[PDB]
Amino acid sequence: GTAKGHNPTEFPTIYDASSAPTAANTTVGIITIGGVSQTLQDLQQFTSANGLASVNTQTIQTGSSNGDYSDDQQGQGEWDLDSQSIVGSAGGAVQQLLFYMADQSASGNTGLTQAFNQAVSDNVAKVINVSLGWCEADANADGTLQAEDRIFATAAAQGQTFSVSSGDEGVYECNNRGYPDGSTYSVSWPASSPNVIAVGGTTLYTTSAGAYSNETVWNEGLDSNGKLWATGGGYSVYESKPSWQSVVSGTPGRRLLPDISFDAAQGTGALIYNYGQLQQIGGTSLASPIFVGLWARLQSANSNSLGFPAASFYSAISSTPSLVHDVKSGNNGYGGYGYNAGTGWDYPTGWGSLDIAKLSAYIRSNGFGH
Ligand SMILES: [Ca+2]
Ligand SMILES: [Cl-]
Repeated sequence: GTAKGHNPTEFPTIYDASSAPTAANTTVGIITIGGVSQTLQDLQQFTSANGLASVNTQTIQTGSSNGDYSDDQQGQGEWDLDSQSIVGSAGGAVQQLLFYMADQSASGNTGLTQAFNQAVSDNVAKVINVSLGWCEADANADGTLQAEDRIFATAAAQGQTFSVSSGDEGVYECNNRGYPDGSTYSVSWPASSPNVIAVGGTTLYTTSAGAYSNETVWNEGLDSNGKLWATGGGYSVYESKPSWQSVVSGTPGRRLLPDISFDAAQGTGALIYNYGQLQQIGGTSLASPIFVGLWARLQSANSNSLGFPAASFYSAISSTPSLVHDVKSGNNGYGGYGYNAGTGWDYPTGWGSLDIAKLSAYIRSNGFGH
């Protein structure tokens, strides 16, 4: 196995989804901050270059009609990562891609809150990507956490799956977003919500023939500014443990995250068109859209009838280890600190990555979600 970048259209063979239906019958949302005008040009470049049918898109202003929905330039690369990775992982088709755009001039943190709220109120997208996060203690301090958890709770109850990147700062989410802080560990919001699927990050190795080879923890160390780049994982200090996580014994009475993980290392990342230029990009901002595309295709295969799947993942994977690639090697800290991967569920990677063929067979036999 070796480390290299990957076209998004490769993610179905990597994660054993290529024999499954595509997401042609499922609508997918993406939460953005601001507009997506360049992103939509980049998406056209992507589908056209890959010879795929064009994607039906819609953009939704989720705040004031007088709000600021201008493009955030750096943001376009994130919405590019999300949209191209979703469509590739989905098998090259989604029913529609909805961009739920946060108002950049909204008061306090309410821009993003209103974007989550519109996706849930509309209840048109079955699966929604959130490649955004921040220190959960900061979200809690001004009441954002409480307000947004109510929204995600409504989403889960009505059968929508929010997928949220676990973070890119390893265990050091609340230390100025990623500077090593020794033994002080923290987690990201909204990944820490029990009402979303939290998606962590791996280093993906493939064979020369493109077969899955192995995954380790995503941890690419410090950048030139001294910031750690690694998969978020740990437990919430606020959120109680949901019933289904009781199967992970020896953990606190808190929401443990991530649930599952996919490719995140930049060194093994996705090739993404950004302002017209192909770039190799990682993060748990990649891992979450991979999951969203795979999950959307499982929804299509099941007439969009799968409910919020967290409890089903925990019962199925704990009893059926063949459903996942169990990550065993690496850590999500620095300097000897952080959590270590190991057998079964771990704090850097949760259960690991899904084998979609085996998961699809399991669902055909047993159903999924609640
Ligand atoms: Ca593991
Ligand atoms: Cl429960």
